[PDB]
Amino acid sequence: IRDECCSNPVCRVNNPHVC
Repeated sequence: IRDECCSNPVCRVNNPHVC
């Protein structure tokens, strides 16, 4: 529980469901 990259469209675009 630390999905900081969720608030980043660059992270969530490459990650499958990290949020």
